[PDB]
Amino acid sequence: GAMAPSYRVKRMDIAKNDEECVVNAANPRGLPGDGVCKAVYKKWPESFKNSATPVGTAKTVMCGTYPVIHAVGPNFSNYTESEGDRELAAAYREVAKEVTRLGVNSVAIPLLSTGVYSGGKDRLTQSLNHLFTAMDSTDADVVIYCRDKEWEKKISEAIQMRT
Ligand SMILES: [Cl-]
Ligand SMILES: [Cl-]
Ligand SMILES: [Cl-]
Repeated sequence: GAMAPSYRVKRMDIAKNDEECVVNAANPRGLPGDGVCKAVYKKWPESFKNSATPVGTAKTVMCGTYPVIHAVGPNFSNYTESEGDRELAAAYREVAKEVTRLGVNSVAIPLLSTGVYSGGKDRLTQSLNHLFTAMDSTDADVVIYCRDKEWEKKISEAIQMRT
């Protein structure tokens, strides 16, 4: 475990993370995809061997000894708000199980279902609150990765609000 488990946020490419493992914002088919998923495919292509997994699940594949946790959030274009919210919560619960199983002291994580799976909505708060619900009982240092300067400010504020 980390000595004083923390949340932090950085605005940069998660493929350049300084943590002991990464969470990919994966598609269910283990395809290279776009956005975070394509950055992850470029950096750790070996981790896409048998990475396909259903919505609401996470599947870990090792790139060398570096764990890539493929977490499949719902595409809100296809899911109802209600069913999508349930699957987005479930994906983060499976990430916390994997992070625990791996014994890592730190994890790099993106906000699931906030990009091309958002169904054109702002889901910062929805996705971040499900991340916290899952990860709060883990003792890994969590580093959240984002690309937008105003998202960076809002995530940092939400972390600081809990102290
Ligand atoms: Cl960058
Ligand atoms: Cl997304
Ligand atoms: Cl972002």
